[PDB]
Amino acid sequence: LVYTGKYREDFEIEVMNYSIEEFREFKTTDVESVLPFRDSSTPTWINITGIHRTDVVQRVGEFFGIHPLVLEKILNVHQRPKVEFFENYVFIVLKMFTYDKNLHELESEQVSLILTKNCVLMFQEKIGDVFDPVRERIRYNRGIIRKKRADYLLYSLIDALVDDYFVLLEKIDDEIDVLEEEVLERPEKETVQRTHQLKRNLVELRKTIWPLREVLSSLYRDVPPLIEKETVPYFRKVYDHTIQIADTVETFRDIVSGLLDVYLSSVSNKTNEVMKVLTIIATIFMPLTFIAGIYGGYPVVLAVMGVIAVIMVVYFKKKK
Amino acid sequence: TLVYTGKYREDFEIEVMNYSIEEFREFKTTDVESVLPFRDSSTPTWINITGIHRTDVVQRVGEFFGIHPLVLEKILNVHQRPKVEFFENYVFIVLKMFTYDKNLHELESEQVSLILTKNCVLMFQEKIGDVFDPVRERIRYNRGIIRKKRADYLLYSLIDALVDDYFVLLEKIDDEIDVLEEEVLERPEKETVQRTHQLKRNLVELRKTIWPLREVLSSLYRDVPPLIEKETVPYFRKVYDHTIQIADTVETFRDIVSGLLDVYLSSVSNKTNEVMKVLTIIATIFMPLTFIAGIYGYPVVLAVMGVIAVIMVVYFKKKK
Amino acid sequence: PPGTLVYTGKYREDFEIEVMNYSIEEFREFKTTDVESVLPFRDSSTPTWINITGIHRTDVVQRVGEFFGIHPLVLEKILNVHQRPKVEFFENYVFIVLKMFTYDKNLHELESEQVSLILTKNCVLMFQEKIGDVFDPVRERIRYNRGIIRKKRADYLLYSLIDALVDDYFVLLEKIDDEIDVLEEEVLERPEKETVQRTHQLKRNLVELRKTIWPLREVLSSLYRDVPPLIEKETVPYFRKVYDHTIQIADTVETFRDIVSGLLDVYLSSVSNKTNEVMKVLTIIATIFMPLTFIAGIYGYPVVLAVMGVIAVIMVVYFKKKK
Amino acid sequence: PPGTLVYTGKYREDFEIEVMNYSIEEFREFKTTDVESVLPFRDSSTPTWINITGIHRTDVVQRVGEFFGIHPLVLEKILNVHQRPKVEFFENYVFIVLKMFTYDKNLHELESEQVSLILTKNCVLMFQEKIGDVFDPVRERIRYNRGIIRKKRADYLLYSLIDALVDDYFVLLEKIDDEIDVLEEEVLERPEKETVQRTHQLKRNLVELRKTIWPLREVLSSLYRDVPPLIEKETVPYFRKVYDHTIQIADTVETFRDIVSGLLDVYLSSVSNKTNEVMKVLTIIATIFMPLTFIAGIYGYPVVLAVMGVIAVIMVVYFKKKK
Amino acid sequence: GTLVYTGKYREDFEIEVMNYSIEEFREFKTTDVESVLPFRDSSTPTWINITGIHRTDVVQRVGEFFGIHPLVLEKILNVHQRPKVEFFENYVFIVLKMFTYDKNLHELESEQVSLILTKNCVLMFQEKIGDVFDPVRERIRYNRGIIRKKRADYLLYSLIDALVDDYFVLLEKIDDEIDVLEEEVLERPEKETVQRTHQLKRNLVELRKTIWPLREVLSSLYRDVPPLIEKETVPYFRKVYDHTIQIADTVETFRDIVSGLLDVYLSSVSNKTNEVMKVLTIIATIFMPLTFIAGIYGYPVVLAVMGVIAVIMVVYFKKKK
Ligand SMILES: [Mg+2]
Ligand SMILES: [Mg+2]
Ligand SMILES: [Mg+2]
Ligand SMILES: [Mg+2]
Repeated sequence: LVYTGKYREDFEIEVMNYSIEEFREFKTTDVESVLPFRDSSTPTWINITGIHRTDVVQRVGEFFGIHPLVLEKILNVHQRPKVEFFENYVFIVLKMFTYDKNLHELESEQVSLILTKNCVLMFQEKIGDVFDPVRERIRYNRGIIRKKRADYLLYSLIDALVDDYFVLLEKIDDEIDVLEEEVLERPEKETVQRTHQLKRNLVELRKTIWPLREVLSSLYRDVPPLIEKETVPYFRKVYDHTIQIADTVETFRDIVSGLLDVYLSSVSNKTNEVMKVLTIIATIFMPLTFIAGIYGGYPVVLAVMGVIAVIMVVYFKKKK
Repeated sequence: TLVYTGKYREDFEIEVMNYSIEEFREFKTTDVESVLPFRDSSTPTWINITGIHRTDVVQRVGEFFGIHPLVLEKILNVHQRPKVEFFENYVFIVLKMFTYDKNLHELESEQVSLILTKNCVLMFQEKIGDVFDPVRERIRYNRGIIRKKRADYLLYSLIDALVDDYFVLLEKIDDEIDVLEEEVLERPEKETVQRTHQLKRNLVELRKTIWPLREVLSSLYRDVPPLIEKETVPYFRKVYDHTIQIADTVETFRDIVSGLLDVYLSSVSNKTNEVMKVLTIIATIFMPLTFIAGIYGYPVVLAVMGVIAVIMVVYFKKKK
Repeated sequence: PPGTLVYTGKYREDFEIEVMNYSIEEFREFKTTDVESVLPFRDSSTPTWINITGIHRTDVVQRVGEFFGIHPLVLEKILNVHQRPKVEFFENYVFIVLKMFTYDKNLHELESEQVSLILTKNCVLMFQEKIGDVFDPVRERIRYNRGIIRKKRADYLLYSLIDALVDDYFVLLEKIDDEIDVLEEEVLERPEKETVQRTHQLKRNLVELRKTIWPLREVLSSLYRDVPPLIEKETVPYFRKVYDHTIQIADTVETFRDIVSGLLDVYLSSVSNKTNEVMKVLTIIATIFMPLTFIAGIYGYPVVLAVMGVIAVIMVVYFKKKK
Repeated sequence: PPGTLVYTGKYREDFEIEVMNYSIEEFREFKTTDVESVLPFRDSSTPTWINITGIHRTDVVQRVGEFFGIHPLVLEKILNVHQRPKVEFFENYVFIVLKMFTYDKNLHELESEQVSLILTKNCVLMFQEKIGDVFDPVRERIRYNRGIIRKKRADYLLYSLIDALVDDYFVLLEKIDDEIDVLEEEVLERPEKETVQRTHQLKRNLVELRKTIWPLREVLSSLYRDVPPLIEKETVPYFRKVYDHTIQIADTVETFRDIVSGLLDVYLSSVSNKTNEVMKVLTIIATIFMPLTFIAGIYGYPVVLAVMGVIAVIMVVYFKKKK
Repeated sequence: GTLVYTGKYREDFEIEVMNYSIEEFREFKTTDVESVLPFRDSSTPTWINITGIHRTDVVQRVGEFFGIHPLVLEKILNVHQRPKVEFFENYVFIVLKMFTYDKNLHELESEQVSLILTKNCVLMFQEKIGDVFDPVRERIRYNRGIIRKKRADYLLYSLIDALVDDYFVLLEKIDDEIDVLEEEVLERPEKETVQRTHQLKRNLVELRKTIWPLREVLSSLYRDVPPLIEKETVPYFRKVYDHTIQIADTVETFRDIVSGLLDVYLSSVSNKTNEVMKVLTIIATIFMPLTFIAGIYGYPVVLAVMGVIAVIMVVYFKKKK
């Protein structure tokens, strides 16, 4: 077991056992204190932050009886989102994105989940995630999350993550609006660089979102220990979302793909205006400077010089 | 919790049309409770709720017609692919309804949900304004066969009305394309590029919706639960075929439009090339001439100056 | 009302009906404008080709419809002319919709007419918008008892007509191939204002064609790979002949689409490098006669004229490195 | 009538027939122009390769057709030369259509000829448009009892011929790969009118080529994965060899299509660049010798020549920032 | 039937056997084909690595002796060919490519490697000395991993994994070029940059050409399995199958990104050329009327007029430039 990622900063474990009447929650750095929740009779959400600790992963792995190859996949962070179904657990891999604005580049963290009897095991690389609103609802017995079991937990978390993609997409939609100005209105050096960067990002994004969709398709259209004619519709809700997201990313890809073509046309057009001026200037003040300079007959030349400046300017009434 | 994600909050109205073979009533209210009883009408009723920002009214009709909460969420979320969902006791359909503002070249959508149910079609709009007047006419003036037939045929009639509207929309877009495909090779200018891009943008949003629309009606054509069988289905096929036609026509536009900047860029490159030729004839005569006129810090020079102005112009007989 | 029959097209000129009943021994032909005179052929025991030109006459369509027992929705489809080619199979008739094209050369634009067919027992009902079609060679063969058309029945008729129509697409494609050859010159050997307009017009046209030709192929695929009252052991191979044609046609339209898609890029390249030649002359001219006019102007003698001549020659034999 | 046999091609040139009957122990070879002299080989007990050059002779085709009992529609397909490569399987014969290409180098244009084959008991009927083909190496191997071609029967003959044809495509592809290397030089070195013309012609050719090669692959897929009178776990692997080849060929043609699709974009960028260098010179020249010629012309001494020299140097060390 | 080497590599010839088992290992290099042939019937895994297939004779000999269909021999000696897997009664036949990216002369060369899995042997045929399998040699040499405990199919796996792992390192090299170039294309606008861009696309084509079939190969070995000991070695083959998918994805990602570059470059350049035009046109548009009125004259009121309509220009190139 080797951690291929780059996050070694953090380590923490954060359990949230809850039931309809009363809820528990704590943090530890002692793996052994969580393990017993494997056999809790009520939902528990064991959130392991810091998988660089390959040892902790191996321990939880063994104790929850999780195939080694699945453990390898958890610690490998260069990897398509995916679902794997086993007899006694579902294994899910997702990415969690961050758009750094201002420096126009997009960073990802991998999150694995395992659904299992009465637990959701979750493995992060690093402190920071998108699941706080789920924490709130459990904390403040809101929605119905407390009434329902562990599969609905899994749903709630995935929904939280997918909902985050919408926020991410809004940030990207904004860049596109900005750039769609620049490209035809703020014509500029950073604009091309930025246009390309944006396409690059939309590729990496599309790279992840199509698999995400595939994941939730499987959870919607298969379903083993996630209670059937029961929570599936909620999983469909999210499946539908990913579809919407996928569509939206394609929409952006198209739009963005055009921009340079716009820019190129905007620039060819400006260059053409520039040529007209240079050519009017040159096409009046070169014969004029020429006849002024054969002398090397006064208001008769100034009259001739003024008159064939006027037969030009009212000939650049036909064009310009 | 039910939250309206849209942007339309000024209107609210409800408009019922109960009808049967013999008699025909209709009214408007803003009191939800006055329509609810039509749930159990033995004859077709078309309950049209305009103004879903009123999440309360939706929740009420939802509960009373026994409609899963998740379907209510979907009704109030307006950023969403057209789609069909089949349930034991109702069909749930989501469609978009478009508007092309010509001359300022931008395209707005409104979401319309439908629910088919025993003897009712529940319909939810965002705002006053729709495309269903011709259906109102036929019920009003007992025209066609709409009165003789039941509620599924109502559903058909409404969807058909909506789809038929897309054809009108497409005609409007076809017009812009004719206009632009002039401008792009006629007038060399900044707004023509802006417009071209705007058009592509629009055709994307349009295509975004039209493929799912097609998927919707495919489902209604090829599935059918309480849509009375070897009965109404062919009418739903009519519309399913329409969407296919529409889908085709949108692709046709996408292609054609995708070329335009390339046309424009070519149109502009060769205007700019004409401009260069003038500047270069002017320069290539009046620069050696102004040069020899200037080595002087008489009619043999004016003769030499006139003769190699003529060896140029009859050398720009080979080119220009 | 979407049950009332309404003609969405734009052709209201003509109306005519033209029957060709034929059999192995004898052949019976006429024109009428009285629908009722054709209806009895519904039950003819020999092939009959009833050709109704002028569907703006929604009434005649409705009559023939009722009498041959044809679902109203199929009637609606007949009168709607903005529509993919398609085949619909019913218990007692096949319904087919095709387009029929015309390329106006020299004004580089191409127009379509919709023709519907219905195969049925011993009849082919056919509905056109307007006088003018592509079926004359079928008329000849029936007229002059040629080929085998007379020996065979009504499905073979249907085949014969569709084959006639598809064969017309090849002619159309030759016309278009010609435009392409012309443009492919202009675009790199007459670089000019009408050439871009024309290039675009051609792409447009190839789109509309491609729009229709893929469906056409879908149609004949269905007739080839399904077959109800198309006699089995019999006519199918002939339908496959045409199915294969449509494939060839489809392929040919793609080939044109590709080729044509490049042309502006060629033109744009052709133009970029003309504009580059123009710059070189302007820049040689400027780059000799500006220092020279400058030195000539410092002054407000044959050592200067010698210096002016010599660094005109170090330029021209430096535009031996480039130009 | 589309039962009448008509030759749609453009080769009326030639007519010849060339039989090669062979067996383990001896071989025959002769030419005739009398169809009737070959027909008996239908019932030869040893492989015979009957090669009919000149299908404009629709009569000869009809005769061999009837005598070998070959469905008329198959005969129509033989005489139609505008057509996807394809296989058709019948009870007593396999029918195959292929194209045969020629790259004229140096005038950079590509001609095709259609070859049909029919495998049948102990015969391979072959139909060409015109004298000239790619099958000589098969002739040699039969002639000089080489390989195993003499030991094996008629399906292996079919294989040998198709393999000869496919192997020709590789040679053709090498010729095209060469053009690509040449052009990908010109395109970024030789700023010129013929390079664009050539680039386009190359794309055109790769389209026509791709047009044919995907179907070719489909053909040999069918022969590999179906197999009626092709003796079974016997000849099939040889047909797989060729099937695999066509896959390689298909890939290679896509590879070329891509690469070539970029070239104008390269050229356009190469040219935009050159034109930009030209502008820089014209603009440094103009941006020095225009203020200088201007102040030299105010007049209408070494303090001016010093000022004229110094702001020629604040320019040139300002075109240190750009240039 | 006749065996002809279509390739370009005639430099080398060598044979290199590695017989190994759980306890003992043997290893030698030979120029005499006949010294390896007996290992056909070794009871323990043997990795017979024949470098230099231009020696069509040696191939024919090993072919006959291991009983290998002639058409498979033809395929071995033909080096212009998709990766592929062929299954036979008593051997699996695999063809792969093996790449090298020469940096700084931005060109990458391929070599074909065919493999044959067979009872207790992996026959391997290279064109030329040089390969990517050294780490497999180490693990056998220094009884590392599990490779000694396991049989010949796991050997096959180990070699293919070594090759596929090499594609990742190749991709990293290519990812670097992309970063460099996406620099040049919008910073250092220039003649070599276009050449390089094109060469990169070319390379990504050739790579994509190979990587999709590679994926297909390992899909086949993952999904059906004859003498690959089944619920045994298969997951390891799945590991590699998954890799090829990851690689395929990464090549697509590069193809997209790179496909834009000339368009970037072309836009970068059009712009620069437009800036150049602006200076030429400001220069020309002040110093041509000025030089003109200075030249009507074949004093400080003129120099004042000449200075003032130089300033109404420059503060008119304050709307624009
Ligand atoms: Mg003077
Ligand atoms: Mg309607
Ligand atoms: Mg382009
Ligand atoms: Mg990187």
